Amino acid sequence: ISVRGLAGVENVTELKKNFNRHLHFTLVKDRNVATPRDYYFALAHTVRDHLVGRWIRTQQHYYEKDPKRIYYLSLEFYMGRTLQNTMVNLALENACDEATYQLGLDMEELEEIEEDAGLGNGGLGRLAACFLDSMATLGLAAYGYGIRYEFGIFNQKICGGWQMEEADDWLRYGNPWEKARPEFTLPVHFYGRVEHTSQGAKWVDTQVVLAMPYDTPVPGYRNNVVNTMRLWSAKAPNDFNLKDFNVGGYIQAVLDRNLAENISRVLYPNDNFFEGKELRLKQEYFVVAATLQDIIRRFKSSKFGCRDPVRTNFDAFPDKVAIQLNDTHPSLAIPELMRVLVDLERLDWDKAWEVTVKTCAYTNHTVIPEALERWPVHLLETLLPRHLQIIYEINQRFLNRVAAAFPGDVDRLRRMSLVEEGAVKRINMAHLCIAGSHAVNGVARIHSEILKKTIFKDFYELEPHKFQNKTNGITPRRWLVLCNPGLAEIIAERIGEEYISDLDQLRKLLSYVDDEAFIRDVAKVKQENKLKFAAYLEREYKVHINPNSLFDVQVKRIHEYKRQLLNCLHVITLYNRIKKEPNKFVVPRTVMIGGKAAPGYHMAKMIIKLITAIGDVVNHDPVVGDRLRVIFLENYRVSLAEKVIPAADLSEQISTAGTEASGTGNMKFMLNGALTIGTMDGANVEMAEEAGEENFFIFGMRVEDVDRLDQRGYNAQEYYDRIPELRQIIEQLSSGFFSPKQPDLFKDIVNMLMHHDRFKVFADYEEYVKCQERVSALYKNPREWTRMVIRNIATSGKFSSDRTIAQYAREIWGVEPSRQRLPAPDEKIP
Amino acid sequence: ISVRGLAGVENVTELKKNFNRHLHFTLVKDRNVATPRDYYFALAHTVRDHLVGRWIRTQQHYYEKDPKRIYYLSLEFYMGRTLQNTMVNLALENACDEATYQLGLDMEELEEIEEDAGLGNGGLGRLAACFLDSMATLGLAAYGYGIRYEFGIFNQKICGGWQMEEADDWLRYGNPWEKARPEFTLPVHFYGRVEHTSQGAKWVDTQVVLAMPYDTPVPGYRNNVVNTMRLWSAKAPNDFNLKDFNVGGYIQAVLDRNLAENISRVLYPNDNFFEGKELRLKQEYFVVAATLQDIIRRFKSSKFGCRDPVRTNFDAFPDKVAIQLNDTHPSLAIPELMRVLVDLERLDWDKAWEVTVKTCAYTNHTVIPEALERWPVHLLETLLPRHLQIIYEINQRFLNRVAAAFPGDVDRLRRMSLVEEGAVKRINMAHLCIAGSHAVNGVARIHSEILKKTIFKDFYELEPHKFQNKTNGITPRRWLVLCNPGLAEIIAERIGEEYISDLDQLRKLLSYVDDEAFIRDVAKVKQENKLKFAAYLEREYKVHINPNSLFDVQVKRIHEYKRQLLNCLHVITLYNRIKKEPNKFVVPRTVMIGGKAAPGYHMAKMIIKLITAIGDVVNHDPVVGDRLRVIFLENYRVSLAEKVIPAADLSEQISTAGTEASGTGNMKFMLNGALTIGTMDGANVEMAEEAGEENFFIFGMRVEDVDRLDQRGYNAQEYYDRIPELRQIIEQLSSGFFSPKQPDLFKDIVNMLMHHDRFKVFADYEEYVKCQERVSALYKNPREWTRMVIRNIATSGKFSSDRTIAQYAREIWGVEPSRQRLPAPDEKIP
Ligand SMILES: O=c1[nH]cnc2c1ncn2[C@@H]1O[C@H](COP(=O)(O)O)[C@@H](O)[C@H]1O
Ligand SMILES: O=c1[nH]cnc2c1ncn2[C@@H]1O[C@H](COP(=O)(O)O)[C@@H](O)[C@H]1O
Ligand SMILES: NN1C(=O)N[C@@]2(O[C@H](CO)[C@@H](O)[C@H](O)[C@H]2O)C1=O
Ligand SMILES: NN1C(=O)N[C@@]2(O[C@H](CO)[C@@H](O)[C@H](O)[C@H]2O)C1=O
Ligand SMILES: *Cc1c(COP(=O)(O)O)cnc(C)c1O
Ligand SMILES: *Cc1c(COP(=O)(O)O)cnc(C)c1O
Repeated sequence: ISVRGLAGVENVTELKKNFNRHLHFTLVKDRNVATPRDYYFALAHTVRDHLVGRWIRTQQHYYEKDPKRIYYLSLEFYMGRTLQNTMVNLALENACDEATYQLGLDMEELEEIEEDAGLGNGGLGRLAACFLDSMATLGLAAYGYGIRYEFGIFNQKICGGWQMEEADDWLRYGNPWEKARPEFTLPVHFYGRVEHTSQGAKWVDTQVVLAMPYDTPVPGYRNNVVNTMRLWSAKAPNDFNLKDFNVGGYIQAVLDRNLAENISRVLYPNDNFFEGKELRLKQEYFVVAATLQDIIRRFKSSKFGCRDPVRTNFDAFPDKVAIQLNDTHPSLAIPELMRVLVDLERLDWDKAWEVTVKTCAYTNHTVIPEALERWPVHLLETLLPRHLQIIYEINQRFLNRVAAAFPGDVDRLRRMSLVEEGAVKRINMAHLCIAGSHAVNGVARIHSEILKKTIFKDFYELEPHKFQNKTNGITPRRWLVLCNPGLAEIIAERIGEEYISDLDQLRKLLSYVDDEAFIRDVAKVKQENKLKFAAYLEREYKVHINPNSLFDVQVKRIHEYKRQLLNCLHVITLYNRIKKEPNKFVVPRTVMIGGKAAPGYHMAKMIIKLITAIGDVVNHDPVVGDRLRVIFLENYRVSLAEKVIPAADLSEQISTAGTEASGTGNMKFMLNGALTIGTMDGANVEMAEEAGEENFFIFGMRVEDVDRLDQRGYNAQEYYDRIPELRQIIEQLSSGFFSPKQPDLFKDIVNMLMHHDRFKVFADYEEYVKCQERVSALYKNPREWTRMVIRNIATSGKFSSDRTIAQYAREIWGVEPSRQRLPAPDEKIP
Repeated sequence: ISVRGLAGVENVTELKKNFNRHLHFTLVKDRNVATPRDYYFALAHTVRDHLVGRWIRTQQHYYEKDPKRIYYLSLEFYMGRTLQNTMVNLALENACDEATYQLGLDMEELEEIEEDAGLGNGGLGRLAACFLDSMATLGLAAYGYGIRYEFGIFNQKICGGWQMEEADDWLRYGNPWEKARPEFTLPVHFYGRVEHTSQGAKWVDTQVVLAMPYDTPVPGYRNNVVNTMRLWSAKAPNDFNLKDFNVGGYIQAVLDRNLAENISRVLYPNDNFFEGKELRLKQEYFVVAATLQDIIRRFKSSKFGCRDPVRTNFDAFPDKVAIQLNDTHPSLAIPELMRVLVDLERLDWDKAWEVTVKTCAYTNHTVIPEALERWPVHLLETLLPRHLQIIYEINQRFLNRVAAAFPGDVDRLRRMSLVEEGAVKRINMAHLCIAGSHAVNGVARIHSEILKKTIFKDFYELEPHKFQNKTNGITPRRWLVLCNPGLAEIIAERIGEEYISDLDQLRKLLSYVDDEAFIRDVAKVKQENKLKFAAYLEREYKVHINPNSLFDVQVKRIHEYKRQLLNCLHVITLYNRIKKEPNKFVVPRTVMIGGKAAPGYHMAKMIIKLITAIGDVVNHDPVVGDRLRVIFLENYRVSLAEKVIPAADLSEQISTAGTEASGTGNMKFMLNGALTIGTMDGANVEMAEEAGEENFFIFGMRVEDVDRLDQRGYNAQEYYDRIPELRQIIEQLSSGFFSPKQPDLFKDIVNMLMHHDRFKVFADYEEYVKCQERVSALYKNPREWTRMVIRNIATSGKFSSDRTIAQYAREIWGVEPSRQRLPAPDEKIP
């Protein structure tokens, strides 16, 4: 059937009876009233049974051996569905497929019923998920720590061409994967004041919110390791949230508990944008405070909570603990670790600071200013008074370091301060992370260099040793074996299965680049993938596409820096050229644009409307026929990505050079047989470098050119003046060609494009359509297109998150990865 | 060990491995980290497994045979713990005891970990629970329908002698008994307006709240019948509760969902008191609207949703459906049933009314005016506009009936109206229930007569056939076999086990009233019970009592009509007599008073303070010694009741004649070997009548005497003037003898007692202490006390809820009870 494992005789039988046990005993249903949703749950529970045994021994193991623990703190974990992924990592896919078949059910139909765990916005959240899978696969004692939002990223609905947001109640029917651990509930403080008494400061008169943990299993790939993702939920204490007496109302007091519990209710839908709301800051301290107590507790036990030197010496803390800050979101972990060590454990400042710097590491994910976290001091002052005091003291000491290193450099001092003066004083979270971490890293080679040369130049001059790079990657498991079994099988037919956990081995496919059967096969799976997606489209969304055309897709969050608008300009150009010479042949294309816009991002929502507006015109023009279709992919999410990416021919990664930190979608397309058209931005550079620029479609300004243009001054009118085709499009938008009933509908886009384009869309227009002509030319030659595809796939190995994690492990965390199978799952009950 | 069933070889082994399966697979724990709470859950899950098989076949059975269905609507279901009860009804107690013993665990210790399902206030809620158990035991196709509050009756804490209320988060660790059924979620409407168009009225522009059902199993006693209790939970729709666009905030919209979900958040803590809050009215319509849709759906399928006459003829509705209104709380079911039949199904008014009256029945539980539900019209007008219109039309037609029957009786017309004019117009819910039901019943013979003679006299003259009586009862399972296995065993040793489901057989114990061994045994179990309670007391609450003294207990909600104050007056009298003649012998007593006061009931909370104040003085007076102890039983609830009642010698049922509708605690004490001192009120009359007045300690005014006194006018000063002992107590309270630091602390009590005592406490004082002397005299003669006890126990059979339900079944619902074992639980998987 494929190498989705063995469909053993004893195990298919075993699976079937357990499926039935659960349908009866767990779901309390009988075959005569069971619906597909019930069947999905029976299976889910049956599969989950197979990893509890391993989950328990993995955790017990780490307790016995006591290795250095890795704590990945992130406010986002974009997990997606977990049924198939679990089957894949446990080699259970074919057995389950067989068994459910024998029970007369279609497994694929059941898999479609599982709701996505959308606890993320985009790249940042998905990176965390990929990392977790890799850390488990490489046998690291790692823990993912985050917030269990009851409402994840909103589900997007297109009404009249506009995006409509609606609550993502992903828990409505329950989550069979999580395990509530109310017994490990912890208290988290807010507000209050600071008392300075005799021997130390005291954080007093605080409001208490309880953090209840929920553990979800993270299985490694076929190695019997099952790590843990611990998500915190906010709960109100039953005392003060009722007991602070003297009139108000008993009923009202009980209803008001949903005020402390609102902390974990919803994820902020902002991608690469900072909103200084109090609720967000509360979420940030909440995850940090709860997690740290859990970390220290585990450390207090270790082998120190037995003997060792005997005296809670936190000197070995950094040798046993490593906490990674996914962006500045969990940045309060720094002053919080200090508060506990100094205020509660009573360590002197300097010893505490040494420990803190040695255990914390920070990862930066963007250079755009509006995404930078700068919290107003009056907010921290009210909500976390002691932390503010600690931050000021950290700043005081750090700046003294600077003064000593650069005597008399008074501007450098203000530039480097963690405290920003002006309208309202703010705390630069990024500056805090750099000062309190022993390593700072970018997510792509160019991004990392940009940090050193630009944004964090002064900090680099101060401590050059802190700055590193760790190019992002994706998991070959979910992003290849899971979503594209067809491609995985044909690769395995030639080079084996060891590449799934050693992606570099894909290089061996280079020697099949002239193999006639392989070229035919690679081309076949892609055709099968396109046919399946074209079908899904009519199934779930309804109104035809042509599977023979080139599948041109751009799927990622809607942003001005991602330039979906530049993609739009090209689409309209194709249309206009067709309308000019109707009877001239052109390579057919289905351009699919999908992504979500943050609710308050007006421009982004305007762009979504533009895309659907273009499709209204283009898709109903008889002269165009089936040569050009414009489709907006609704509710883009992880599960939808697993469907489009394997069916894509052209991947669009056209951000303005220097704005996309790394990107990861690009890597997903490369490993799945799509050719890439893009700019020398983020990881695109390393991808072209790995596959050879001849096998990549690069165009546009490089970072240097962008800067040259900024010195000069960017004037879009120039481009409008010298390119008639560009002029024609802008006047089409301006006159209502794309919006008849509301002719001035797109005035904001045009106005922006002509007067305040921060991402110089026009500057890359000419070179973009010129480059687009080149890919069309090559698509006309199936054999050569596929051969270039094989050059990309065969060379994408470097982009596996296993590589990324192994680097973090060795160069930052100080631990050694291991592909050693944990001693089976085997029963056991001590 | 006792007749807690057989501890079979095959089943103890089976139990043990399933206990282990769950500890591993369900709880995801290993013996080395498992806590008593984990062990409790493993067991709970193991026991729950045994009744799913029966639950499924019972429900399937009713679907096949299609009998008349009974729907018990109540806003309260005081269930208590459910582990032991389930073991008892499934004959699993000894097997579980053995198995857990073999696993090295104490079952009793684990049972103490289960949280009480406190979804009730007192008697009314507990009656519903007892009824459910009886309906399942008598093989009736009955369904309990209510609200799944996430916060039940508050947990009571005594701080400085005052009651402190704190949220009862009973779901904190989860509920292993319930089964969420998100797939049967239903929509419920609120607000909106009424459109009168061509062919009918339309309820339009409403706010939608979703009702998600949770089913809990209700096993009959050893008959394999497992009925269902369906509790509704409020959920916000994800559309409008987000989709009603045009600025407000996406985050805020999501946080505001906890506005529609507040409907099922907390139970109103009022016992016998009406609070006209909007949230309450919403809860009332919520449970009614959701339930009715469920009822009709089931009816539409029946055997009509196949064939029968073919044409949705609702003429057979009353033959297939019976809905019982537990008090007026679910009274909206009447106009709601009309709204659906008329507005949606399009039946003419008269046919709809005939159906409605024929399927609904109402049970009244109190005669005090302040407990009567009178909803302001402006509230119904805004929240349920169409229902108000229906109520007015029902009133219009009903009053025309009256006018026709009593021509010219203009005062009768206003008196009987469902609409009350005055300050603000109100709707008399009780009047609505009588008009729209074919049966109205009281809960005790005297209470029922009072309804006919007083409160509902006019309605009785109009339709005498509607009025009936159904004396309350309690379940011998939880209230005898479960809480008092020792007594149950010795009874079973002489007369067998058939009495558990046929309590009348207890009469056979009359012939052992002179049996020397039996008297010794009855006396022994009571001594063992007192020793165990005396121990629990020091265990969980701490500060000694004497097990040899007479256990004088009064446990019920704190009310002015229950007269805990009269009990107080007696206690103080005993104290004063001891202080007057210290070296004179008196029968030792431990008087235990326990109960909760509604949060806003100032007087009730003042009484709690008085009780603890008396104990402070009495319990620390050296001259008193161990002759007199005053203890306030904290957090009285079902589980606590199962502990005190079996250990009680004297039961206090001293409400003012004519105020306690029936009472059920009194019955609990009678069947557990306690002697009763009380007034001729509620069921006390039928109890004395059943056991013989010679075996009861009756005192005080009868209903007649109370009325005579009211004609005359009640003047408490008279009693104060003629009784020196009474005078001495009032002046002790007035001068601060019981409250040194705050001498005027109890001025409200004294003031009330002397000038506004609605329950004439002083009037029954003399006859009360005189009667108390008589019980002390009899306690001095152990042999005769026990013999009188045997006379009570042997004669309590009439007070089993099996009798009550059989009467409802035959005289109101029109169904026949059956003690037929359902065809085993046996596997099966169709
Ligand atoms: O005190 C202990 N005795 C034995 N095993 C322990 C103890 N503490 C932790 N463990 C084991 O280590 C696992 C790790 O628990 P953690 O504290 O959540 O990391 C637990 O599930 C147990 O298997
Ligand atoms: O359409 C049907 N076919 C077969 N069995 C049914 C059907 N509807 C209800 N049942 C059975 O009747 C039980 C009663 O379901 P209820 O509607 O919740 O009362 C179900 O759990 C099934 O066993
Ligand atoms: N939202 N979001 C960011 O703020 N930064 C991002 O992080 C990911 C993961 O490192 C990078 O690949 C993206 O280029 C970057 O934009 C991202 O996706
Ligand atoms: N709260 N509450 C009432 O409002 N009425 C009550 O109902 C129960 C059950 O019928 C009766 O036994 C009580 O006497 C009556 O007070 C009761 O306990
Ligand atoms: C991989 C992924 C992303 C990141 O895409 P980029 O193109 O790097 O912005 C965003 N959303 C989803 C659902 C993803 O799978
Ligand atoms: C039986 C019961 C009641 C009813 O007691 P009465 O004396 O009839 O008021 C109240 N509370 C609990 C916990 C009960 O078990």
